[PDB]
Amino acid sequence: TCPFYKKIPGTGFTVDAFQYGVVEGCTAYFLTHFHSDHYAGLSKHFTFPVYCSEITGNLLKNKLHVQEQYIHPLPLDTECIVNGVKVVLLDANHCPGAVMILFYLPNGTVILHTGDFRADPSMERSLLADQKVHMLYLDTTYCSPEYTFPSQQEVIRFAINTAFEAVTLNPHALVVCGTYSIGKEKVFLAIADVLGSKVGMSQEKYKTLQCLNIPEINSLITTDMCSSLVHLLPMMQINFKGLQSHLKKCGGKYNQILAFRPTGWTHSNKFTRIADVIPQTKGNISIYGIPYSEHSSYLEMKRFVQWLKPQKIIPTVNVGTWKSRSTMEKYFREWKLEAGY
Ligand code: NI
Repeated sequence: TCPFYKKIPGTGFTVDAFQYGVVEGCTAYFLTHFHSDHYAGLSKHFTFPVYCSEITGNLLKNKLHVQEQYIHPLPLDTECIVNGVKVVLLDANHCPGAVMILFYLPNGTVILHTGDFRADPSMERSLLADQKVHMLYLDTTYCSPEYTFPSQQEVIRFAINTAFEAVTLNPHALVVCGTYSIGKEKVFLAIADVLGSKVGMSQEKYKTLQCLNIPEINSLITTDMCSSLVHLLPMMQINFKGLQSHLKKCGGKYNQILAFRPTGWTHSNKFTRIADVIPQTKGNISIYGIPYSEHSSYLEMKRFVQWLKPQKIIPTVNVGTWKSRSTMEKYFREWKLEAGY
């Protein structure tokens, strides 16, 4: 049974609620981004409208095989009417094609649903600037002050350097990057670009990347592994036994892997900076964890919400326990009292 925080009052609209069957009264199904928790349930057998970004559109048609008619792509940053309701999609700064949705209700209420987002000062100069938001459906993934991590540009710096170093010391070394969804494409594209290479991947992952409207993408990626010195692998495969195995397959063409596991937060964020990172090392395979986040840190979230001064906040993440629910409300109260809304 679809939860109340996946429904939008005074509409027949739902958001990311594709796993319950037909939600009675729902005329329209919004999908914020192509990640399997959010899309869980979609198939070729959907015959209700789906509204989403062009990019999320391409992924629905091409990866899940939804029929072109039922995908309604909308441009971003454009006042659009949908069943006589003004909506806007805004870039969520999450993974490719991810959006936040502004709902302008008939009664005069304005609601922002963030989806998954990494809050940023650039969003304060968007269309949000123009008017008051009464309700905020918030990605609370990292709503706890422990949750700090560096900026994406910081991480991309570290990564580029590490890789370019090792490759220039040993030109028969291979870069590997772990991956299991869309998101975090800048890690492998920035490396591949510093190294004079295309990125090489399985057929499935090439098909996934070809839907994302990346500029010049045909010059950046290949399905010919042999020709590439940056490879992608299933994140499941980024370990010693798995990297050993894969190092066999390349057939005496490289003598050292240098891998990256872009993760989110882990407990080593609490005690070690990004400029002081190390890898594990079982012989010639050296795995780096790097905390490249596509979710708001505590402070980023805090800033966004205190600028937005929403009259009410509704969490979409970590809502499954009363302890997390309670904990999160305390933070919302502090922000409000600090800020004087
Ligand atoms: Ni996500």
